[PDB]
Amino acid sequence: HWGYGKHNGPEHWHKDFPIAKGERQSPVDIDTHTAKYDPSLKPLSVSYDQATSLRILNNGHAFNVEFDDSQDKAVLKGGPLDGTYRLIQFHFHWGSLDGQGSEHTVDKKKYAAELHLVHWNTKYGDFGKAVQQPDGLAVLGIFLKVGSAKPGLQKVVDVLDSIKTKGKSADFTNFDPRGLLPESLDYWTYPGSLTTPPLLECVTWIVLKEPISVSSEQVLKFRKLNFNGEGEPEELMVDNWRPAQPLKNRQIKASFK
Ligand SMILES: NS(=O)(=O)c1c(F)c(F)c(S(=O)(=O)CCO)c(NC2CCCCCCC2)c1F
Ligand SMILES: [Zn+2]
Repeated sequence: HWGYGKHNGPEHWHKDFPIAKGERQSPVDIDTHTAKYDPSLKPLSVSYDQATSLRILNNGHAFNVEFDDSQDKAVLKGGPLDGTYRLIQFHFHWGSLDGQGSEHTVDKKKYAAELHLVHWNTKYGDFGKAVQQPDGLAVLGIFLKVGSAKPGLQKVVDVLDSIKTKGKSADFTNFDPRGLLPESLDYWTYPGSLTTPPLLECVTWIVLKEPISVSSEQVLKFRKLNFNGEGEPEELMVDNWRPAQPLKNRQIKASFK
């Protein structure tokens, strides 16, 4: 039932998911002059050399590129995190126009899209157990702006017309997610939640400062995707982002400056 339209969008989620109005909801605006540099943050460690992608899936909300997480191959560690988090999937949120689409904002600036690389805390044994825990997930968020093409994204863009509609999937092996990272790993971090229902408060957010650039043609192909299933009226998959939520009793920490 939930979605992104007038009738079922973010303003409505709280009726099914009361936690929508809870104390640690995501996304948030990152006020760069209030975030404080934290010298105790350990360097971040993104180890994706052994990452094994399997499949790409249009889930009716976004598209997910899924990884094999049945052993410790592609992990995120360090930074604010204790222990080892395993990459399970990534997806994006994007807009109908280049001036909107990201979930986090930076001094109220919206980017054209935001990539979320989702990882679960291996001390909880499976991701379904991890989402029930306040430190169960670590999501690495990366902003996209429109400018020069991102070569490492083109394999994703290419396969999208084979998963145009809700519930379609395609084989998607040997994709290397290192090709989606910016040069710097400087980041902001704060405790928050999944940004779609069920809005669980189980996420350590790590949001990179440096956006990646993608081309206008690349982002245009995201906007050709459909929210609907095959044989249903076409509703373009655009604007699948939740707006910034209240920061409440949280501090956003910077890894830099
Ligand atoms: N935008 S996000 O990174 O916070 C997000 C959600 F908001 C979210 F609700 C989900 S979901 O699976 O709970 C509902 C449909 O996507 C996922 N998916 C991943 C994280 C949640 C469970 C851990 C396994 C990987 C799926 C998810 F990645
Ligand atoms: Zn997301």
